Amino acid sequence: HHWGYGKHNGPEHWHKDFPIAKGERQSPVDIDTHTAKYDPSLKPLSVSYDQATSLRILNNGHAFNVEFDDSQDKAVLKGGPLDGTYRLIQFHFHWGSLDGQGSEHTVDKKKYAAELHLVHWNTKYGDFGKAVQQPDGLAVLGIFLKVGSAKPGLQKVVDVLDSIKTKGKSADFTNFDPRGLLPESLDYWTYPGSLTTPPLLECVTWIVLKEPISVSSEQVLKFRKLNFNGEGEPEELMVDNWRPAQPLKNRQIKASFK
Ligand SMILES: NS(=O)(=O)c1ccc2c(c1)S(=O)(=O)NC2=O
Ligand SMILES: [Zn+2]
Repeated sequence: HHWGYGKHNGPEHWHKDFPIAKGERQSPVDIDTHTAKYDPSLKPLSVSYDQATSLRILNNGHAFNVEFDDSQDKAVLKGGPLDGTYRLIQFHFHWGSLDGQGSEHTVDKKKYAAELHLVHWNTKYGDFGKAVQQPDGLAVLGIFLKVGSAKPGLQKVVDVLDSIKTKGKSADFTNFDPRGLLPESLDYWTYPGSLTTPPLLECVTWIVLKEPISVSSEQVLKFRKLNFNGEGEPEELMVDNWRPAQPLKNRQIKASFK
């Protein structure tokens, strides 16, 4: 009886195995744009993905991850609310069964069709494993996806999904450039939070971009063909793999723009 997104193992059940689910800095959260405040202390955000080297794509039964080689300082995120350098290790998405839902964070309660998470770990901790034991160990760059024109840069990901349909399947995925998934503007909201799936660790500095990228109905439809189940098992379409907004509690969301 593993955690998941269904009626009997979904988000409302996670707290039993992971009590931190009811913690003080859980994610995602609704971003109230009127309550968010411009923060002058935020430094310019730097997203340097020029030397990023992707390696493989994997269906882990919850979503699909595009993993990168993070043994050298290559694809890094810095600036903004961050102290130091954070290294890109993987990116994945959360999406819905319909275009009207799918994102984890919401903006004034608005849900987007999907949300892209580019996960980075703080290099001061030596490796990802040590980073997830720290309160400032991770930084996740979140980008909303809305349905409209296709995103050319996402098609290569869309086309390889047929090869990793079920849980446990992976495929070589080299030379993918994540710069093709970024919107024009880097304006963002930031707050301290957690991983949005078990183990729900509170080690994340969230940086959520205000400008969403547009993807086509056809591209998101292909996300919905993936399976939560493993090969040979009853088919459970991989849809609505998102966690709803959690209590903001004692936190303030800061904006990088006026
Ligand atoms: N959805 S997310 O908060 O980016 C996230 C959720 C789970 C995990 C991550 C990110 S991780 O740091 O790559 N390892 C995980 O288990
Ligand atoms: Zn995620």
